[PDB]
Amino acid sequence: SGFRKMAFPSGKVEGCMVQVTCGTTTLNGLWLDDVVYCPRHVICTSEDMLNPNYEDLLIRKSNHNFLVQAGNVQLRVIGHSMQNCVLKLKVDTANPKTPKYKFVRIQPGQTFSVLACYNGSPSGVYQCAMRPNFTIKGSFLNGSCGSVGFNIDYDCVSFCYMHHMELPTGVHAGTDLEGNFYGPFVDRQTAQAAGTDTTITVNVLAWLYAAVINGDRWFLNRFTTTLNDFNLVAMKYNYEPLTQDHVDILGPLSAQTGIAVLDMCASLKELLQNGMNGRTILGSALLEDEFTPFDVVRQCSGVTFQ
Amino acid sequence: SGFRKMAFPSGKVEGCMVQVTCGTTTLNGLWLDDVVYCPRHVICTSEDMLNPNYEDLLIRKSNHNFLVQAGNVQLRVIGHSMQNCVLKLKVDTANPKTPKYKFVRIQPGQTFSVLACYNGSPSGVYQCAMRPNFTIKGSFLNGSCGSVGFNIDYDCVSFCYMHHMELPTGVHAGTDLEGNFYGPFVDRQTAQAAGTDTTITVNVLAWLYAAVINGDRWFLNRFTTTLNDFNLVAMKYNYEPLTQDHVDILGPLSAQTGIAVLDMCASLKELLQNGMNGRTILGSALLEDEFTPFDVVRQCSGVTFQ
Ligand SMILES: *[C@](O)(C(=O)N1CCC1)[C@H](C[C@@H]1CCNC1=O)NC(=O)[C@@H]1[C@@H]2[C@H](CN1C(=O)[C@@H](NC(=O)C(F)(F)F)C(C)(C)C)C2(C)C
Ligand SMILES: *[C@](O)(C(=O)N1CCC1)[C@H](C[C@@H]1CCNC1=O)NC(=O)[C@@H]1[C@@H]2[C@H](CN1C(=O)[C@@H](NC(=O)C(F)(F)F)C(C)(C)C)C2(C)C
Ligand SMILES: [Cl-]
Repeated sequence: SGFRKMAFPSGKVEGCMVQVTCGTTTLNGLWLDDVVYCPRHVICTSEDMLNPNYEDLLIRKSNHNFLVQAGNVQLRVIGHSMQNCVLKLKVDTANPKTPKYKFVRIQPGQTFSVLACYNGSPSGVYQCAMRPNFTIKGSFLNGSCGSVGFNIDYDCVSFCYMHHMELPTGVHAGTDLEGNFYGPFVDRQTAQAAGTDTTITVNVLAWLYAAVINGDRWFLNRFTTTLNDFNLVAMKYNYEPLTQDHVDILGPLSAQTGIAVLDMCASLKELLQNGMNGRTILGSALLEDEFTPFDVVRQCSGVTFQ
Repeated sequence: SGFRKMAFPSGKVEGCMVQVTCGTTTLNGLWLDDVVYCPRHVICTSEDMLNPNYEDLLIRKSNHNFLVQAGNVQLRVIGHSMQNCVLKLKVDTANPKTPKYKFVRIQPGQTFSVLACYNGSPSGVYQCAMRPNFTIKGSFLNGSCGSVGFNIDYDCVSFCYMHHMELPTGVHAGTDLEGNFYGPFVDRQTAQAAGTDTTITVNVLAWLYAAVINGDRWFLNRFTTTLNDFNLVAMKYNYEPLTQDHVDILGPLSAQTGIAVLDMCASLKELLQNGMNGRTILGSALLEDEFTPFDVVRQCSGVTFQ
C-alpha cells in the first residue's frame, strides 16, 4: 500500500546525457547511437535569443564549433543539421549505452518522467503531466535546456519531451524529439503566455480509484450519473470533458474495484459541488490530476522495467 | 523556477539490484562488490513469519539453498551470515557496476530516494522522509522487500534504508544496511503500530524558503519571534521543537533570501494559528515537511551527480 508520485528509473536515460557547448552557450544533449540531439538555441548568444534567425546562425557554424563532452571524453562532431527546433550533431562514436528507444509525441493529459540535468550531469528525476495548455509544471534552472522527458515500457525508452524554456507562472515549454513545440510557443525570448489550464478529469478519476485501492473510501456516494450530466457539471469547474475513450481506459481500474466509471463520476461530481469539507484523499487536500489510469495500474500492480 | 518532489537519479542503484530466492520466498537484494544484502525473512515460509526463530531457520540452510539472479545470470553463493535483520550472501562474482558507496544510519527528518523493485527489477523512484516515529510513507507491494533508500553526494551512494514491512495506516518500516530497524519494530508478522507522528518543523521552514525563492511570498508577515515563543506555539500543533542546530542549518537559505530564520518562524506561527485561508503555497493547500534544507538548496541551485 501507499501511493506516491513515482518517476521511472532514470538509469537508461542517464547513460545518454552529454554536455554540448557552442561558443559560450552550454546546455545538455541526448546521445543515441551516433547522434546528439539538443535545443537549436545552443547556437545563440544572449543577444541573439531576443529574435534569432536560426538558419542564419547555423550556416555560420561548422562541425568543429560544437564541443560535445561525455564525461572527460570529447566526441568529434562530423555532421550537423536542424530539424524544426532541435539540432542533430552526428558524432564519430556510437553511444554504447544506447537503450532500445523510440521518439513519441504525447497527448495532453499524458505523464512522463523528467531527468533534470546541468552540464550533461543529472540533478534529479520527477514525474510531470503534459497540461491541456501544452505546458509542464517542471523544476528547471538556467543550464537545464536539453533535459528530456520519457516513459519506459519493459526495456524501451519512449522519449517525448526536450526542455527549451520557462513561461510566466514558472511553467515550462519544450518540444518532442523531432523539435516540434508542444503548444503555440516559439524558441524566442519574447512575451508569451500559456492559455488558461484545465483539470485532466480522467486522471482525477484514476487517482480516486487509487484512493479506493488504498482504503480511502469516504467520498464514495450511493449514486450513478450519465456521462452527459457529469460533463455539464464538470465544465463549470474547468474540468476536461470525459469522453467514451476515457471511460474505456478506466475499465481495468473499474473492474478491479467493482466501481462503475459513472458511479465514480457521481462521487467526483459531489466533491466538485460540495468540496472536501476539510478532508484529504491519499494525504491531499486538493484533487490530483497528474496520475494517468496506466500510472495507477503500474504503481498498484508493481510493473517493472528490464 | 518550479519546485517538485525530486528523487536522486537511480542509475547507480539500478546496477546493484538482484533477485534472491530461498525455497519459495523471493525478494530483492543489493549486490555491492562480492556481497548480496537482503532482508533475513527471505529464509521464512508464510507460516514461519508469524513468529520466526531466524538463527534456527538459517542453521538449516547452506550456500546452495540461496538462488541469486542478476538478469539471466545466477551468482554462485559461497558464504552466508546474518547481521541483525539482514542476510549477507558472499558470491563468487564482484558486481562490476558497484558505485562508490557508504552505509549510513539517517536521523528522523532526513530524506532519501527509494528505488521500488520487484523480482530484482526497478518499478519506480520516489523521495521519502524518515518520519519522527521512524516510519516512511512509501509505496510498496508484496515482493518489494529488499528495495533500498539512498542519497547521492557527487559520485558516492549513501545507502540508508532497506525495506522490510508495512504497518497499519499503510506506512513502512525497515533497517539500515547493518540490519538495525529504524524505530522499535521487529521483523515478525504480529500486531505493531507506529507512535503518533510529528511535523518536521525545520523542513516546513526550508519549504517556505523554497516558496519565497519561487516568488510565492503572500504568507511573509512583518514580525519576528524568539526561538522560545516559536517552540511553545508550535508544540500545540504537534510540530517538532526547532533547535539552534536547525536554525544554523537554515543559514544558507536565510542568507540567500535575506529573511532571518526567526522572521520565517513568525510567519509559520501565523500560518499555524490562522491557517492558510483557502490559499496554497507552491501549489499545496497543506504545509509540506518532506524537503530538507539541503533538498531545497540542491533543487534551487541545480546540484548534479557524477
Ligand atoms: C535554456 O536556454 C538553458 O538552460 N540554457 C543554458 C544555456 C541556455 C533555458 C532554460 C530556462 C531558464 C530558466 N528556466 C528555464 O527553464 N531557456 C531559456 O533561457 C529560453 C531561451 C531564450 C529565452 N528562454 C526562456 O526560457 C525565457 N522565457 C521566455 O522568454 C518566455 F517563456 F516567456 F517566452 C526566460 C529566460 C525569460 C525565462 C529561449 C526561448 C531561446
Ligand atoms: C516483504 O516480505 C516482501 O516484499 N516479500 C516478497 C517475499 C516477502 C513484505 C513487504 C510488504 C507486503 C505489503 N507491503 C509491504 O511493504 N513484507 C512483509 O510481508 C512483512 C514480513 C512479515 C509480515 N510483513 C508485513 O509487512 C506485515 N506487517 C505486519 O505484520 C506489521 F507491520 F503490522 F507488523 C503485513 C504483511 C501484515 C503487512 C515480516 C514482518 C517478516
Ligand atoms: Cl495538498
